[PDB]
Amino acid sequence: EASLTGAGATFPAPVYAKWADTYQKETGNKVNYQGIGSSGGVKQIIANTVDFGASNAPLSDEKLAQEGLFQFPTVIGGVVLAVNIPGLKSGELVLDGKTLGDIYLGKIKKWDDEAIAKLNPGLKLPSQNIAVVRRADGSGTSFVFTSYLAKVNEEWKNNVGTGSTVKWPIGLGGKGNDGIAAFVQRLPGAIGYVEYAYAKQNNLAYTKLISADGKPVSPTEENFANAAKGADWSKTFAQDLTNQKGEDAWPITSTTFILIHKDQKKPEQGTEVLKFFDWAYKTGAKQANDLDYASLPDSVVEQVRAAWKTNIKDSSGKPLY
Ligand SMILES: O=P([O-])(O)O
Repeated sequence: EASLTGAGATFPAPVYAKWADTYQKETGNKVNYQGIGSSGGVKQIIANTVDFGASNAPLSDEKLAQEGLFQFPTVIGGVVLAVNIPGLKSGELVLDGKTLGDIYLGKIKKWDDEAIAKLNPGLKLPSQNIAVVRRADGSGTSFVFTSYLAKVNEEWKNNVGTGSTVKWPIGLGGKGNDGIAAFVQRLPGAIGYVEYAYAKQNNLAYTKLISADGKPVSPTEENFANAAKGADWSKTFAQDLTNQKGEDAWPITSTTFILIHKDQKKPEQGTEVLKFFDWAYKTGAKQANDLDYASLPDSVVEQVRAAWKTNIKDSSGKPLY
């Protein structure tokens, strides 16, 4: 039995926690995962203070090479807009990218603003003031989110751009996905981006978004998987899944990566890390699904296994898988 430590992204925290828990029940191995945001997860794996790092934002091949890291995807989730609009229930408000962008730019200030009303014909929006919530900490969820907004709102692209941290035009800061969920819950008029599980687990109402193809879609597990149907994984794991074309493709979708050193100094920790993720691919699909994360197609996991053999070694050049 081994004791492993991981750290990083809160985006997959719910599933990683479940996997760890079940893994310890079934094998005795203990995986201690710390959700500190993707930014911290990357700083940590590089500082060698954990056995594996987790970031929703991929590292470039060059940067991976410069640090001696290897990254691989685990699950596919989706970022939803959680809201607290006295009167409205979940799934009923509809927004489109441009508008979502203007709300985060501080251009739209009330729920019954023309722009929103035009998008929700039958809705009776209250004239509540919108309280914008964004991440206070360095976030891979903030990266997927700002990557999507840059694609759908020109002013957002030119003035604040994309990033794990950016200069937010407006909004209160919340720490971690859980931080943002707690804020929306305590603030009438609140809107904040969170990975889907956090909205659902906390009974927070969310909106539908307009797909790249122009149709309103609900955030669900299968729609997260839809956004990924056209992803050419054979080309690379670092797949951008935001605003993808296709029927029922949720627009703010993202996979999430695990970062490990190619030259394993503590080969016993390395091996156990791989064994844990292998068990997760082989058996944790149900647990992921229960949590509304879409599993990666088998072809991709086979690619990940092949890569492990190819890239992960002890200092003797001996493969750990
Ligand atoms: O998953 P996050 O914590 O990096 O946003």
